Amino acid sequence: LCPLPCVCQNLSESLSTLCAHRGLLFVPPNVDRRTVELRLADNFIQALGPPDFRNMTGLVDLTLSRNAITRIGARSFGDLESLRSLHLDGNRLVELGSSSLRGPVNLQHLILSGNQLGRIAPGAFDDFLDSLEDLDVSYNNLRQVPWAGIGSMPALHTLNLDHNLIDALPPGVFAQLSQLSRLDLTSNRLATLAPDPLFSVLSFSGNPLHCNCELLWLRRLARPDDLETCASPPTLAGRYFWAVPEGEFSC
Amino acid sequence: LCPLPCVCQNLSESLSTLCAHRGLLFVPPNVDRRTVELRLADNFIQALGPPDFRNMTGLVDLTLSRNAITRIGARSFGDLESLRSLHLDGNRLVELGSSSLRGPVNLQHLILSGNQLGRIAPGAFDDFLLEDLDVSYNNLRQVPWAGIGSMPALHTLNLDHNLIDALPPGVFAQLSQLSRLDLTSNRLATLAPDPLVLSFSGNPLHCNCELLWLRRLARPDDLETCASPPTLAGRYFWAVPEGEFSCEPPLIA
Ligand SMILES: *[C@@H]1O[C@H](CO)[C@@H](O)[C@H](O)[C@H]1NC(C)=O
Repeated sequence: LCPLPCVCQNLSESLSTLCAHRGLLFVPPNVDRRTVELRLADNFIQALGPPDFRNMTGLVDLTLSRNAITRIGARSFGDLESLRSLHLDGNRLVELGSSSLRGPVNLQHLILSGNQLGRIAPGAFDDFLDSLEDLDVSYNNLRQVPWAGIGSMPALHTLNLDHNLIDALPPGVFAQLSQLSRLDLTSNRLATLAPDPLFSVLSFSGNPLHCNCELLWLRRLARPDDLETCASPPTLAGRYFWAVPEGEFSC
Repeated sequence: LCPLPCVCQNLSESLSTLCAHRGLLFVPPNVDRRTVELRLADNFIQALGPPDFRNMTGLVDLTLSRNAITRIGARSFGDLESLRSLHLDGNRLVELGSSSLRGPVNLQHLILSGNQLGRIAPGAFDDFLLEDLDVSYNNLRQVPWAGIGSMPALHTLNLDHNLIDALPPGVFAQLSQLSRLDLTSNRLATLAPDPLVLSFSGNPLHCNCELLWLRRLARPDDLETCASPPTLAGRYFWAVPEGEFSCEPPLIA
């Protein structure tokens, strides 16, 4: 029912197995399959596979933050049909495959920040497309985000793409995102941007902005100074984006 | 001389140029060369080169924490002779070269944690052979032991949260002042008893006769776990009785 290092709190017909900061080397196999909240954060589990979370139908909240997971097997979360939140932050993941995130069909929160993700498959989020309300891919090495998947989530209200290496933002990626309230693009490799609407919150500070005529539409907006800086042309290098007059954006 | 976004505090002939959280894309070139404390943390500077810190003789404290440094040029800190502390944590450094950490001759503290360091040159630290060396939270499989073993003043070595699988027999031999050694969350399966505070939790310990010496020590339970043999897998290292650490001769040359 409860693994030796773990503590189980039985709420009104609801199981919560807490194994946080207990020095685990791998997910314990003696966890009850009736558990709803599985907390495995601050451990040292390096590998996830199919038998770790097999037959767990009613698992709602699974947190695996600040671990040492370098590899996630094909269909590790395959039986997690009720999974509404999945935390995989502060890990060593480099590539996310199509089979890795298969399973949580009603997933609403996906935290994948603080890893070393360089490539994510285009069909990785295909099983949790409609449901996904929050997508966090902060602090990774991402050059290209899977825009086809991220653009097919009608319920997404938060997308954290900050602290990555994204050099291009296409024009069809912002289309069809009605509930999008937050889009963080801080600390990336973006030099140019294309006129995008729905300006209610977009952050783009710490980007190598090319302050010329192509970036004059953005300079005309009523937005706060988030300390955005010009990296090129050399005359504008070092100067704040919101402090340089509109007449100095020449070609 | 003070750069437009930076604030300079002159406290009794002590220049403190603070540029933290200013959204800088690169180290400003209008910084006074007489500065002693240069704070450039929480900035978005991605590249360091030799003209960024040239002619700064009296620079003692240089902090570049939580930035986006992916590359450090050859002899970037070349003229920082007085540099006693260098913070380069929370960055994107993957490989440290021999010429990269050249310059600070009297360096006493070196923080290189939170990066993605996979390889470090053997002669990178050859200029300051240091009191504190931090290489935590990186992807290090092998650290420069020949360099780390040639620092007679080293009192702290943080190797935790890396991928170190082996610890050589004669490295800490020349380390007399070593008081702290963090080895938490690594790939270490076996340890050798070579003394003269050590943490080793979160390692894939092979709990047999080879680690029985460690089990006999009067140490607190830092939640160390056995990964092998299969009978001891999952159980705590400090909870398994000493009689259960059995083995067969290793038969090696
Ligand atoms: C200001 O700093 C300079 C050295 O850069 C020093 O000569 C001067 O005395 C300092 N001013 C005060 C009031 O301490």
